[PDB]
Amino acid sequence: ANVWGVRLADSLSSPTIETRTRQYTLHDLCSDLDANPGREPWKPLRNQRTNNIVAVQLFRPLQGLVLDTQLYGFPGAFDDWERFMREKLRVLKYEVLRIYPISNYSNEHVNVFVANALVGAFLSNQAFYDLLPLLIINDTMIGDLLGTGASLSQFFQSHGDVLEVAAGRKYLQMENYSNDDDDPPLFAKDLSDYAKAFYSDTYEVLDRFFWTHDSSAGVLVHYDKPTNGHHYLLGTLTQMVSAPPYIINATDAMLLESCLEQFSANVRARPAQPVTRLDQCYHLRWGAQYVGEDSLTYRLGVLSLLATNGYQLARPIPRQLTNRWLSSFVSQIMSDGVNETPLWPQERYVQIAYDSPSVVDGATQYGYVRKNQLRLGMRISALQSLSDTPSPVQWLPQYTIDQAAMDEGDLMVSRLTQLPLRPDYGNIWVGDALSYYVDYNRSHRVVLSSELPQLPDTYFDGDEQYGRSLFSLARKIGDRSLVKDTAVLKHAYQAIDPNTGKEYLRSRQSVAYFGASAGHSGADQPLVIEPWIQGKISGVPPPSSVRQFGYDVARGAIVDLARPFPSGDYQFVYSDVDQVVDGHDDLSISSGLVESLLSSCMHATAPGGSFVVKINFPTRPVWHYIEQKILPNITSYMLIKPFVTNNVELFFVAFGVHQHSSLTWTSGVYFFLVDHFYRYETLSTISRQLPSFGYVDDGSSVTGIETISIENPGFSNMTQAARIGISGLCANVGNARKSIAIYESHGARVLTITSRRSPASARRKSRLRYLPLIDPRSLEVQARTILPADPVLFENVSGASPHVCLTMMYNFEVSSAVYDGDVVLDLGTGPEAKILELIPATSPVTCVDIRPTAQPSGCWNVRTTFLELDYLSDGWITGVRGDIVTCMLSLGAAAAGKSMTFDAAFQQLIKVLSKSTANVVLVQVNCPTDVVRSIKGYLEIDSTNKRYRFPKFGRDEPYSDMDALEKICRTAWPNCSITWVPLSYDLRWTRLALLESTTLSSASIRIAELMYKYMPIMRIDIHGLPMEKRGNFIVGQNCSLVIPGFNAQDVFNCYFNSALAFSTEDVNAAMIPQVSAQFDATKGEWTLDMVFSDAGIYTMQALVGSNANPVSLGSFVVDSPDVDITDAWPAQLDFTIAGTDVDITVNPYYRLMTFVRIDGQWQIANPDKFQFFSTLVMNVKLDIADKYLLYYIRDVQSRDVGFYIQHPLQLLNTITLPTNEDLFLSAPDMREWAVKESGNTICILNSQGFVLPQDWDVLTDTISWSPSIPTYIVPPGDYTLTPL
Repeated sequence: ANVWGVRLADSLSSPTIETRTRQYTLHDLCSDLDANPGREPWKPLRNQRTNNIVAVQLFRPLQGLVLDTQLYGFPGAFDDWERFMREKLRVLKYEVLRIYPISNYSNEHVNVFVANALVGAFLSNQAFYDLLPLLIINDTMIGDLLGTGASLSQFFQSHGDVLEVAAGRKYLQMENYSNDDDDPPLFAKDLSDYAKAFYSDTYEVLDRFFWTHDSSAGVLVHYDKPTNGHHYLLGTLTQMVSAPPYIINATDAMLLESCLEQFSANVRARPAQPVTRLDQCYHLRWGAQYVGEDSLTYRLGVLSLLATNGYQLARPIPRQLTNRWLSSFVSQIMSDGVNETPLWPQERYVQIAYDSPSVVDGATQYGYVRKNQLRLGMRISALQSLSDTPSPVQWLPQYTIDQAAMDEGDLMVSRLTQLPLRPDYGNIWVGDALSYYVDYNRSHRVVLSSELPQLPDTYFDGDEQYGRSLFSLARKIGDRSLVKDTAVLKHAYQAIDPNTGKEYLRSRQSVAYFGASAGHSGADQPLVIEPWIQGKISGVPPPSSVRQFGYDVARGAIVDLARPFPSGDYQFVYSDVDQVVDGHDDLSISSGLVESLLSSCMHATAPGGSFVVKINFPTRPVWHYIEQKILPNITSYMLIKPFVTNNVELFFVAFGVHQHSSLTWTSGVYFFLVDHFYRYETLSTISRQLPSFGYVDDGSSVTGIETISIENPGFSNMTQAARIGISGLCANVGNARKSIAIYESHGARVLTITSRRSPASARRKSRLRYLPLIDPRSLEVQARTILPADPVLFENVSGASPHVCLTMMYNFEVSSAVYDGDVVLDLGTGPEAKILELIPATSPVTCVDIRPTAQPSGCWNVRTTFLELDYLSDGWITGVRGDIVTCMLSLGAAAAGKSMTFDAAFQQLIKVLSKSTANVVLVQVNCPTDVVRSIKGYLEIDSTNKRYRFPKFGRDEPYSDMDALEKICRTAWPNCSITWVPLSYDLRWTRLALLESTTLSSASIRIAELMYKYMPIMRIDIHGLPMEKRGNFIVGQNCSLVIPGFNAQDVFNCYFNSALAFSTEDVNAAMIPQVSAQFDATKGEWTLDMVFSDAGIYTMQALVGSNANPVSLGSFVVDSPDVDITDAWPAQLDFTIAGTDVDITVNPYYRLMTFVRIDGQWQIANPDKFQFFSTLVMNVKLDIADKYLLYYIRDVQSRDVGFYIQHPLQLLNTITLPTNEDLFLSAPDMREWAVKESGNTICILNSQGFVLPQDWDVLTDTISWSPSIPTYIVPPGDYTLTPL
């Protein structure tokens, strides 16, 4: 590089080829006078932005035109100008031919100066007939001109050979030109008069002529070619300040254009391509006493010398610099700085570098000197296309050993900070919401109103409410209410009465919708209602009637449900009333009002009816009241909490209303409620850490965008200030991705780096002992432009891959496993080693992997250990001392690398463990604790080869049996205790993603959790007590445990499924269905034998003594029930309404239902079509579409459906059919289908305008899963359905 305000590339292009000179001939003169249309010389010039001609490009000749343009009077229209010019040329051509016969001299030489002067006279319509003999060049244009003495001194004047005048204009300004920025500058080429320069045969005699000749005008010339011989340019009084805002002398303007042309030549330099002139730069021969170094002219001369050396500007160069671009370039040159090029001008001779690439020095014969000692140490390079970029992109950053004061970095940041401004918040969460639905279970042990937990007081805290509102703003989803009603309605349509053996819901029963709300939206009714009316809701049977209530809804009765009112009796009641409560203290009064609401629902409902009420507020008193007066009234009940945002609101469903019931709370329901409270507490805590939505970011947030702008930075040596700012930005990012954009405004290009700071990144920054420095060679390498951008809080909406999510789960688990005063070892450590940032500085940690790391450890406040040895390498452990070791996300990779079986890899690992000394050891393990179950689209698991192959990550890693590993571990350490790690049931790792501003998706998280069940992390401690196990950890399988040497005084509490299962102190209320643990009088052994209602992880803990301090033994999981099922299909089918019955035998734990897969969406088939009954037989009526329809039976005993069992009814799809028998006919799909009878099409069903055949019968209610799809009755025959 940067000299003054201009930074240039050290790599330069210097061409060695120049085009050969050609003499002019009489035939050339004739051809030019002819001005052939095929190649008319004149070129129109258009403003670049407009593309509209505003000027004329000027070639040869017409270079003798020096008069005022007003005298010329050129036609405004370009085409009209051409026509007039062509007429003039034709007439002039006849005249020239008459004066000299073409035959006499076809290619004879003529005076170019004379030709140009004649052009001027003809244009001004002056007589050149006198000069016509002078036109022919006899011998020397100089000699012939010296002889001539005729004409005005003004028309043309030569002092001997020397003659000073203006050559023809390079460009002609047209009328359209407005001196616009988009308009190209003509650099005074358009001026009719720009300057007069003296042409002469010999430079030395010319100088003698100029010995006292005025040089205030000054002389700078391109000595490479004498257009008509050596010409001495002299600066005139006239100067141009037309360019905003600089004022420019004619000399400076000419030099600038020539210099820009030379730089352009260097940019497109081609090795075999010839140049117009090796010397394309004017050099000042005279006027040196009038020339100063600070002047633009002097810097321009240095630049001209650089162009001669081939120097290339660091800033990207357009093929044509814009007038605005030229002005900006001038502004940067105007920036004053030390000139990086060492060239200093000498009028003694033109100076040539010894090593310069171009051959101009060899070409030069006079006035040019190359210094042999003069050598420039710069490489030669020319770049390819360098177009601009709209948005910033990440730049790879590498740190350096140099250290600096933090204060200097802060000051540098303040100099370059972009703070502060408001970015768009974006959405923390998007997509569908999670809704939790429970219903009465007789098997479930009854729970008391007292057992249920009270709602937290914080729920009504105003700050908490503002935080929930902030989540609602950060949560992106469709109207929560409409989707919730549809889901609840579908579940209600799934209700079946057990004693009846038929579904509780009867379609077309009287319907009640409480407080339907039109809203200020202008919908005029509940959104859910419109689709139900249109039959647009899947799984909804057609309603005989729909009752609407509510002041807001125009359709609904306009009323407030605050007090009792007259209303109709409806079999189904749905409570959607807007709720207004006087106060949270009034919530007790509000609970009484809700009791009144329930009583009103009862009065509205028909006998044996049912009703639905959202649990807007859950209170222990509320449950107590419902229990005291309402549990008998309704035969059945269900609760669903649809959660889009964190809140304690619930939905209550009442079944068999007006039918006496013993409905009461159950242990499972209570645990579900506890789960809801814990989950809400976690969501609320995360919301309490939430940043302001679309607030003005001043950089205060620990997690906040970090971006700064650098303009015209010079990296040739140590900028330091730029380096300090970059180092500070890197410290703020803490390894965050940063996008950089360089854009030019206010005359200068500016590069802005954009990133986001984080609390974890902040922890890394705090863990830096000293302020580090970085190398900018890559930045100096950077030579590109990026357009400016507007800040938004969320970088992107992509979210995290299931593999990324699982890595996060593992990272969160490790941090929870992070504890005080612990030496650490990490297996499979990456170059980034993000775990080190997570780990606190006080305790030492070890990073080990086959691949070398990419991070720098000098800045760390505390010593950090990284080993460059294969993560599976051996013998280093024997040298190393061991306290704690981790093997995360590397165990499968280790097996793949060594090609070992998982059991074999584990034994090699046991040998390493023999090398290892860690008291506590955690290793990520591919352990199929659960029965192998594949997740479609992510991973493929092989039973034959025990390995997990993930198509999503395209890798295969083996898995091994847990029992053998456990036995090996006990052998390795007798006291070793290994606990199954429960990542699931926790969203805190998801909260870590939120700390990373990363949105989370339930499906990917669930897939990761399933993989973790088959790929758990093994937590092992050398110090432990082995426990007696001969029992079967399977559902309905008793487990036999003994705890010898213990005492009755000791009380043991064991937790399972995230719940304390039992405590030896109080088995009377103990949750486990059968709990037997007794201290042995003879040995103190506590024999634990239990009956397990539910399989799953049971916490292992050792408790001794009255005080009891909890220490956890290795956890275990009870095996879940078999997915095996038996289906009996009869060979002969009944196509009558009675239908065929298929026996189903399945594990008792699993209950399965079948939903048609419709358009890629599972849609339960028509409830009427299939009647579930006993083996188990669901009675489904055979339909013609069934042959064209694919069905599967899936386990439905849980909210997750079919995970254990999803068997397609292929037999039903392929059933053979009999012509004599009649089978119900429904459309396979809504699209047109052709009915064919014995190869004769009966009709087209789903065809536009179709009228059912009178002989044809229509089932009053279709058997099709879709009610719109039609079931028909037809005579015996051969039938086929084809879609159209």
